[PDB]
Amino acid sequence: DTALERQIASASRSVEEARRLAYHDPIRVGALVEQISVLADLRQKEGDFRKAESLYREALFRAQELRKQDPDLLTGIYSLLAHLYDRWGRMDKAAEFYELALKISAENGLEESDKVATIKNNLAMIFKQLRKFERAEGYYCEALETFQRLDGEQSARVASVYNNLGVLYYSHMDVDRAQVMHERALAIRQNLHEGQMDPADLSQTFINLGAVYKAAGDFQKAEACVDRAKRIRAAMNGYHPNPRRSASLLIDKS
Repeated sequence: DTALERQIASASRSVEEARRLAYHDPIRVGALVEQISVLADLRQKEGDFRKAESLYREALFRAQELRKQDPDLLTGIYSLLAHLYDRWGRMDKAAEFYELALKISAENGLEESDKVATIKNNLAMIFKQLRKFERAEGYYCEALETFQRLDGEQSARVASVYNNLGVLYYSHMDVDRAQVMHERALAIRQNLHEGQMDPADLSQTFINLGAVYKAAGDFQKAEACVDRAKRIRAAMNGYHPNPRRSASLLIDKS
């Protein structure tokens, strides 16, 4: 009867439908993956990680059986398993599966793809957790260049990698390079207002700039940043005046 059980029933039917569809027409594998991602998400939320893993393995087996091999699809499926392992807390396995994704792409054309740049970013982050800074930096830079060539310099994805490098440099106390990265991220993030970027990312950049400036001994610019982040986080509640001529009806909240 619970909300999560309802979401699961719906997601299961939708997966079962995509399974049957791929029984009648074995080529429709991409759509099965999409439906699986939603159900796998829900299984993760309830902590059934083995069920989530089974779903992605099933997606993978279908992709592997295609008569025309689709490396891009396999790359994506491996990255979904990698992310699953990451949320599960199996950090080595997450790195291993992102690396498998990258190897499939490197062997076919897909070096400079959307998926690949994403994978390299996510893999770099796992390497940060593995405390392998040089490997993390390498992959972040590659993700950065690829997103630069794919999207403009002026894009959410470029600013995200800048941010991630910033935190990497900051965590290894390379304060100078952290600063450059977070400022480049700030520059981009200001120029992008609509639903192509939520304002909470902009607040993170100020927050991160704050810690960087404070580490640099510029406590002034530090507080200015921490202030502007607070202004942003406050401004996403929205002000709704209640103009009136008498008191509102009170609810006893005890």
